[PDB]
Amino acid sequence: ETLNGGITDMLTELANFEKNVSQAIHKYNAYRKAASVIAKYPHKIKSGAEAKKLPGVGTKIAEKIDEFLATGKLRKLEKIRQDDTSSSINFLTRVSGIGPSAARKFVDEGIKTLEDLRKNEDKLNHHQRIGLKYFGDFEKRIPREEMLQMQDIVLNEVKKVDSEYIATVCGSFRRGAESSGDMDVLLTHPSFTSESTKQPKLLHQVVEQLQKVHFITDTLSKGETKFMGVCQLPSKNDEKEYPHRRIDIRLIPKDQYYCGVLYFTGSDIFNKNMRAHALEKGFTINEYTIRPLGVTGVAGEPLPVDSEKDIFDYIQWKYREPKDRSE
DNA sequence: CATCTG
DNA sequence: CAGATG
Ligand code: NA
Ligand code: NA
Repeated sequence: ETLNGGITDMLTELANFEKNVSQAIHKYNAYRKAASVIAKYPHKIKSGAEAKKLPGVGTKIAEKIDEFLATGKLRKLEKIRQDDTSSSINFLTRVSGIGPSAARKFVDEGIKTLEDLRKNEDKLNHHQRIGLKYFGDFEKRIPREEMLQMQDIVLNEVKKVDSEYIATVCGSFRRGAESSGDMDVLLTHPSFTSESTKQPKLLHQVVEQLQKVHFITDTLSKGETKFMGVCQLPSKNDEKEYPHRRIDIRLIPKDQYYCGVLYFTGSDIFNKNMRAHALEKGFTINEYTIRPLGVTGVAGEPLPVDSEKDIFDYIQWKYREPKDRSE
Protein backbone atom coordinates (compact mmCIF):
# COMPACT_ATOMS: atom_id res chain seq x y z
CA GLU A 1 0.00 0.00 0.00
CA THR A 2 3.02 2.27 0.43
CA LEU A 3 5.98 -0.04 0.44
CA ASN A 4 5.62 -1.27 -3.08
CA GLY A 5 4.09 1.97 -4.49
CA GLY A 6 6.39 3.42 -7.11
CA ILE A 7 6.79 -0.07 -8.46
CA THR A 8 3.25 -0.77 -8.65
CA ASP A 9 2.91 2.63 -10.14
CA MET A 10 5.41 2.59 -13.02
CA LEU A 11 3.93 -0.77 -13.93
CA THR A 12 0.51 0.84 -14.18
CA GLU A 13 2.03 3.48 -16.53
CA LEU A 14 3.63 0.70 -18.51
CA ALA A 15 0.44 -1.25 -18.42
CA ASN A 16 -1.47 1.75 -19.62
CA PHE A 17 0.65 2.63 -22.54
CA GLU A 18 0.59 -0.86 -23.98
CA LYS A 19 -3.12 -0.80 -24.21
CA ASN A 20 -3.59 2.85 -25.15
CA VAL A 21 -0.61 3.63 -27.54
CA SER A 22 0.31 0.17 -28.56
CA GLN A 23 -2.38 -2.26 -28.56
CA ALA A 24 -0.47 -4.87 -26.59
CA ILE A 25 -3.38 -6.15 -24.70
CA HIS A 26 -1.14 -9.06 -23.73
CA LYS A 27 1.69 -6.88 -22.51
CA TYR A 28 -0.83 -4.61 -20.94
CA ASN A 29 -2.71 -7.37 -19.14
CA ALA A 30 0.67 -8.47 -18.11
CA TYR A 31 1.76 -5.41 -15.97
CA ARG A 32 -1.55 -5.36 -14.57
CA LYS A 33 -1.45 -8.77 -12.85
CA ALA A 34 2.07 -7.82 -11.86
CA ALA A 35 1.38 -4.51 -10.21
CA SER A 36 -1.53 -6.38 -8.74
CA VAL A 37 0.81 -8.97 -7.14
CA ILE A 38 3.73 -6.79 -6.09
CA ALA A 39 0.74 -4.97 -4.60
CA LYS A 40 -0.31 -7.57 -2.06
CA TYR A 41 3.36 -8.28 -1.25
CA PRO A 42 4.20 -7.86 2.34
CA HIS A 43 7.68 -6.84 1.93
CA LYS A 44 9.82 -4.27 0.70
CA ILE A 45 10.98 -5.45 -2.66
CA LYS A 46 14.57 -4.51 -2.72
CA SER A 47 15.43 -6.19 -6.06
CA GLY A 48 14.22 -7.52 -9.34
CA ALA A 49 15.43 -10.89 -8.47
CA GLU A 50 13.43 -10.64 -5.29
CA ALA A 51 10.34 -9.85 -7.24
CA LYS A 52 10.75 -12.29 -10.04
CA LYS A 53 10.12 -14.85 -7.38
CA LEU A 54 6.56 -13.67 -7.65
CA PRO A 55 3.93 -14.92 -10.15
CA GLY A 56 3.22 -12.66 -13.18
CA VAL A 57 6.65 -11.59 -12.56
CA GLY A 58 9.04 -12.38 -15.12
CA THR A 59 12.34 -11.48 -16.51
CA LYS A 60 11.29 -8.36 -18.43
CA ILE A 61 9.32 -6.90 -15.61
CA ALA A 62 12.15 -7.91 -13.28
CA GLU A 63 14.66 -6.07 -15.41
CA LYS A 64 12.47 -2.96 -15.12
CA ILE A 65 12.22 -2.84 -11.42
CA ASP A 66 15.90 -3.20 -11.09
CA GLU A 67 16.43 -0.10 -13.20
CA PHE A 68 13.82 1.82 -11.32
CA LEU A 69 15.18 0.74 -7.97
CA ALA A 70 18.69 1.21 -9.26
CA THR A 71 18.07 4.71 -10.59
CA GLY A 72 15.22 7.06 -9.71
CA LYS A 73 13.79 6.50 -13.13
CA LEU A 74 12.98 4.31 -16.18
CA ARG A 75 14.23 5.22 -19.66
CA LYS A 76 11.20 3.59 -21.35
CA LEU A 77 8.91 5.61 -19.15
CA GLU A 78 10.85 8.83 -19.65
CA LYS A 79 10.74 8.20 -23.37
CA ILE A 80 6.87 7.83 -23.41
CA ARG A 81 6.25 11.07 -21.34
CA GLN A 82 7.90 12.92 -24.12
CA ASP A 83 6.40 11.23 -27.13
CA ASP A 84 3.79 13.55 -28.36
CA THR A 85 1.89 10.83 -30.12
CA SER A 86 1.58 8.98 -26.99
CA SER A 87 0.76 12.22 -25.34
CA SER A 88 -1.85 12.98 -27.88
CA ILE A 89 -3.41 9.59 -27.67
CA ASN A 90 -3.94 10.29 -23.97
CA PHE A 91 -5.25 13.72 -24.59
CA LEU A 92 -7.90 12.89 -27.12
CA THR A 93 -9.33 10.12 -25.08
CA ARG A 94 -10.31 12.86 -22.57
CA VAL A 95 -13.21 13.48 -24.81
CA SER A 96 -16.46 11.70 -24.46
CA GLY A 97 -17.01 9.25 -27.31
CA ILE A 98 -13.42 9.20 -27.98
CA GLY A 99 -11.93 5.95 -27.07
CA PRO A 100 -8.29 5.05 -27.94
CA SER A 101 -9.19 3.17 -31.07
CA ALA A 102 -10.59 6.31 -32.23
CA ALA A 103 -7.67 8.14 -30.64
CA ARG A 104 -5.01 6.71 -32.98
CA LYS A 105 -7.00 7.21 -36.12
CA PHE A 106 -7.37 10.90 -35.48
CA VAL A 107 -3.79 11.17 -34.63
CA ASP A 108 -2.67 9.42 -37.62
CA GLU A 109 -4.84 11.69 -39.38
CA GLY A 110 -2.74 14.28 -37.74
CA ILE A 111 -5.59 15.62 -35.46
CA LYS A 112 -4.20 15.95 -32.13
CA THR A 113 -5.37 18.93 -30.38
CA LEU A 114 -8.68 20.48 -29.39
CA GLU A 115 -8.38 22.83 -32.18
CA ASP A 116 -7.69 19.97 -34.38
CA LEU A 117 -10.82 18.34 -33.23
CA ARG A 118 -12.90 21.41 -33.88
CA LYS A 119 -11.64 21.90 -37.46
CA ASN A 120 -12.52 18.41 -38.31
CA GLU A 121 -15.69 18.50 -36.43
CA ASP A 122 -17.11 16.55 -39.27
CA LYS A 123 -15.01 13.57 -38.50
CA LEU A 124 -16.61 13.22 -35.07
CA ASN A 125 -19.80 11.41 -34.49
CA HIS A 126 -22.82 12.64 -32.56
CA HIS A 127 -21.71 11.72 -29.07
CA GLN A 128 -18.18 12.73 -30.06
CA ARG A 129 -19.63 16.01 -30.84
CA ILE A 130 -21.46 16.80 -27.63
CA GLY A 131 -18.26 15.55 -26.00
CA LEU A 132 -16.17 18.20 -27.59
CA LYS A 133 -18.84 20.73 -27.17
CA TYR A 134 -18.85 20.20 -23.44
CA PHE A 135 -15.19 19.38 -22.78
CA GLY A 136 -14.84 21.81 -19.91
CA ASP A 137 -18.33 21.24 -18.31
CA PHE A 138 -17.55 17.59 -18.46
CA GLU A 139 -14.30 17.67 -16.69
CA LYS A 140 -16.06 19.65 -13.88
CA ARG A 141 -17.06 17.91 -10.66
CA ILE A 142 -20.65 18.11 -9.61
CA PRO A 143 -21.05 19.66 -6.08
CA ARG A 144 -24.02 18.54 -3.77
CA GLU A 145 -25.69 21.87 -3.81
CA GLU A 146 -26.44 21.28 -7.57
CA MET A 147 -26.74 17.63 -6.95
CA LEU A 148 -29.63 17.81 -4.46
CA GLN A 149 -31.19 20.60 -6.71
CA MET A 150 -31.21 18.30 -9.86
CA GLN A 151 -32.33 15.45 -7.82
CA ASP A 152 -35.32 17.48 -6.68
CA ILE A 153 -36.20 18.16 -10.27
CA VAL A 154 -35.88 14.77 -11.76
CA LEU A 155 -37.60 13.38 -8.80
CA ASN A 156 -40.39 15.87 -9.09
CA GLU A 157 -41.13 15.47 -12.77
CA VAL A 158 -41.04 11.73 -12.72
CA LYS A 159 -43.64 12.08 -10.18
CA LYS A 160 -45.77 14.11 -12.44
CA VAL A 161 -45.74 11.53 -15.18
CA ASP A 162 -46.73 8.58 -13.08
CA SER A 163 -47.20 7.91 -9.44
CA GLU A 164 -45.76 4.46 -9.69
CA TYR A 165 -42.29 5.61 -10.74
CA ILE A 166 -39.37 4.89 -8.35
CA ALA A 167 -36.43 7.10 -9.06
CA THR A 168 -33.32 6.85 -7.05
CA VAL A 169 -30.23 8.87 -7.46
CA CYS A 170 -27.62 6.37 -6.34
CA GLY A 171 -23.84 6.82 -6.69
CA SER A 172 -21.46 8.44 -4.22
CA PHE A 173 -24.23 11.14 -4.05
CA ARG A 174 -26.12 8.41 -2.15
CA ARG A 175 -23.04 7.79 0.02
CA GLY A 176 -23.05 11.44 1.16
CA ALA A 177 -20.15 12.41 -1.19
CA GLU A 178 -19.49 16.13 -1.29
CA SER A 179 -19.17 16.15 -5.09
CA SER A 180 -20.03 13.87 -7.87
CA GLY A 181 -18.95 13.28 -11.43
CA ASP A 182 -22.37 12.63 -12.88
CA MET A 183 -25.96 11.85 -12.06
CA ASP A 184 -26.75 8.18 -11.92
CA VAL A 185 -30.48 7.57 -11.74
CA LEU A 186 -32.07 4.14 -11.00
CA LEU A 187 -35.47 3.65 -12.25
CA THR A 188 -38.38 1.30 -11.93
CA HIS A 189 -42.03 1.00 -12.03
CA PRO A 190 -44.43 -1.80 -10.85
CA SER A 191 -45.63 -2.61 -14.16
CA PHE A 192 -42.07 -3.74 -14.86
CA THR A 193 -40.46 -6.96 -13.99
CA SER A 194 -38.45 -10.12 -14.60
CA GLU A 195 -41.14 -11.70 -16.84
CA SER A 196 -43.28 -8.57 -17.50
CA THR A 197 -42.87 -8.48 -21.31
CA LYS A 198 -41.14 -5.23 -22.12
CA GLN A 199 -42.41 -1.68 -21.87
CA PRO A 200 -39.88 0.86 -23.23
CA LYS A 201 -42.36 3.64 -22.97
CA LEU A 202 -41.68 3.34 -19.27
CA LEU A 203 -38.27 4.81 -19.81
CA HIS A 204 -39.10 6.99 -22.79
CA GLN A 205 -41.91 8.93 -21.18
CA VAL A 206 -39.86 10.42 -18.46
CA VAL A 207 -37.13 11.28 -20.89
CA GLU A 208 -39.32 13.37 -22.95
CA GLN A 209 -40.55 15.18 -19.87
CA LEU A 210 -37.07 16.19 -18.67
CA GLN A 211 -36.27 17.62 -22.01
CA LYS A 212 -39.83 18.93 -21.86
CA VAL A 213 -39.17 21.10 -18.97
CA HIS A 214 -35.51 21.44 -20.28
CA PHE A 215 -33.61 19.62 -17.61
CA ILE A 216 -32.02 17.60 -20.32
CA THR A 217 -29.95 19.12 -23.05
CA ASP A 218 -28.77 16.46 -25.49
CA THR A 219 -29.04 12.65 -26.08
CA LEU A 220 -25.90 10.38 -25.95
CA SER A 221 -27.68 7.34 -26.23
CA LYS A 222 -31.25 6.33 -25.99
CA GLY A 223 -32.08 2.69 -25.82
CA GLU A 224 -35.03 0.86 -24.52
CA THR A 225 -33.63 0.69 -21.00
CA LYS A 226 -30.80 3.07 -20.68
CA PHE A 227 -30.71 6.61 -21.71
CA MET A 228 -27.35 8.52 -21.73
CA GLY A 229 -27.48 12.22 -21.76
CA VAL A 230 -26.80 15.82 -20.66
CA CYS A 231 -28.64 18.15 -18.32
CA GLN A 232 -28.77 21.52 -16.81
CA LEU A 233 -29.81 23.69 -13.98
CA PRO A 234 -31.99 26.40 -15.16
CA SER A 235 -29.89 29.49 -14.96
CA LYS A 236 -32.02 31.38 -12.41
CA ASN A 237 -31.77 34.99 -13.23
CA ASP A 238 -29.02 35.44 -15.82
CA GLU A 239 -25.42 36.07 -14.76
CA LYS A 240 -24.47 32.50 -13.81
CA GLU A 241 -25.41 29.57 -16.04
CA TYR A 242 -24.73 25.97 -15.15
CA PRO A 243 -22.23 23.50 -16.47
CA HIS A 244 -23.61 20.81 -18.44
CA ARG A 245 -23.86 17.58 -16.62
CA ARG A 246 -23.59 13.93 -17.47
CA ILE A 247 -26.82 12.13 -16.80
CA ASP A 248 -27.74 8.52 -16.96
CA ILE A 249 -31.22 7.07 -16.60
CA ARG A 250 -31.82 3.34 -16.41
CA LEU A 251 -34.89 1.35 -16.37
CA ILE A 252 -34.99 -1.92 -14.31
CA PRO A 253 -37.82 -4.29 -13.60
CA LYS A 254 -39.22 -3.83 -10.15
CA ASP A 255 -38.34 -7.48 -9.32
CA GLN A 256 -34.58 -6.52 -9.05
CA TYR A 257 -34.39 -2.82 -8.01
CA TYR A 258 -32.98 -2.94 -4.51
CA CYS A 259 -29.98 -4.96 -5.60
CA GLY A 260 -29.12 -2.68 -8.45
CA VAL A 261 -30.13 -0.22 -6.07
CA LEU A 262 -27.69 -1.52 -3.48
CA TYR A 263 -25.04 -2.16 -5.88
CA PHE A 264 -25.13 1.01 -7.80
CA THR A 265 -24.49 2.95 -4.59
CA GLY A 266 -21.50 0.90 -3.50
CA SER A 267 -18.85 1.47 -2.79
CA ASP A 268 -17.04 -1.25 -4.69
CA ILE A 269 -15.52 -2.27 -1.43
CA PHE A 270 -18.76 -2.29 0.54
CA ASN A 271 -19.95 -4.63 -2.12
CA LYS A 272 -17.14 -7.07 -2.05
CA ASN A 273 -17.30 -7.27 1.71
CA MET A 274 -21.01 -7.69 1.83
CA ARG A 275 -20.52 -9.89 -1.23
CA ALA A 276 -17.96 -11.79 0.71
CA HIS A 277 -20.11 -12.15 3.75
CA ALA A 278 -23.28 -13.08 1.75
CA LEU A 279 -21.17 -16.04 0.63
CA GLU A 280 -20.66 -16.91 4.17
CA LYS A 281 -24.28 -16.84 5.20
CA GLY A 282 -24.99 -19.32 2.27
CA PHE A 283 -26.01 -16.82 -0.49
CA THR A 284 -25.07 -14.84 -3.52
CA ILE A 285 -25.37 -11.34 -4.68
CA ASN A 286 -24.67 -9.54 -7.89
CA GLU A 287 -26.26 -6.68 -9.47
CA TYR A 288 -29.78 -8.24 -10.04
CA THR A 289 -30.50 -10.62 -7.19
CA ILE A 290 -29.58 -12.59 -4.15
CA ARG A 291 -29.87 -16.32 -4.32
CA PRO A 292 -29.71 -19.06 -1.77
CA LEU A 293 -26.54 -20.94 -2.32
CA GLY A 294 -27.06 -24.67 -2.21
CA VAL A 295 -24.30 -26.95 -1.11
CA THR A 296 -23.99 -29.00 -4.33
CA GLY A 297 -21.33 -26.54 -5.31
CA VAL A 298 -23.53 -23.80 -6.20
CA ALA A 299 -27.21 -23.38 -6.72
CA GLY A 300 -29.91 -20.71 -6.95
CA GLU A 301 -33.47 -19.43 -7.32
CA PRO A 302 -34.62 -16.00 -6.63
CA LEU A 303 -35.08 -14.39 -3.37
CA PRO A 304 -37.81 -11.85 -2.89
CA VAL A 305 -36.66 -8.27 -2.06
CA ASP A 306 -38.86 -5.35 -1.00
CA SER A 307 -35.95 -3.07 0.01
CA GLU A 308 -32.20 -2.82 0.87
CA LYS A 309 -33.23 -3.92 4.34
CA ASP A 310 -34.51 -7.08 2.81
CA ILE A 311 -31.11 -7.92 1.31
CA PHE A 312 -28.95 -7.36 4.37
CA ASP A 313 -31.65 -9.18 6.33
CA TYR A 314 -30.88 -12.29 4.39
CA ILE A 315 -27.23 -12.06 4.99
CA GLN A 316 -28.03 -11.53 8.65
CA TRP A 317 -26.32 -8.23 8.85
CA LYS A 318 -26.50 -4.65 10.28
CA TYR A 319 -28.55 -2.34 8.09
CA ARG A 320 -26.06 0.31 7.17
CA GLU A 321 -27.07 3.74 6.10
CA PRO A 322 -25.88 4.57 2.65
CA LYS A 323 -23.61 6.99 4.34
CA ASP A 324 -21.66 4.16 6.20
CA ARG A 325 -21.35 2.04 3.03
CA SER A 326 -17.95 3.49 2.51
CA GLU A 327 -16.12 0.27 3.38
C1' DC B 1 -23.76 -4.76 -20.74
C1' DA B 2 -26.39 -1.76 -23.71
C1' DT B 3 -26.04 1.20 -27.77
C1' DC B 4 -24.19 3.14 -31.83
C1' DT B 5 -21.95 3.23 -36.37
C1' DG B 6 -20.85 2.02 -40.47
C1' DC C 1 -22.75 -7.95 -38.23
C1' DA C 2 -17.85 -6.99 -35.56
C1' DG C 3 -16.38 -3.54 -32.80
C1' DA C 4 -16.14 0.89 -30.04
C1' DT C 5 -17.53 3.42 -26.26
C1' DG C 6 -19.39 4.27 -21.63
NA1 NA D 1 -12.96 9.29 -23.94
NA1 NA E 1 -11.79 -11.47 -34.09
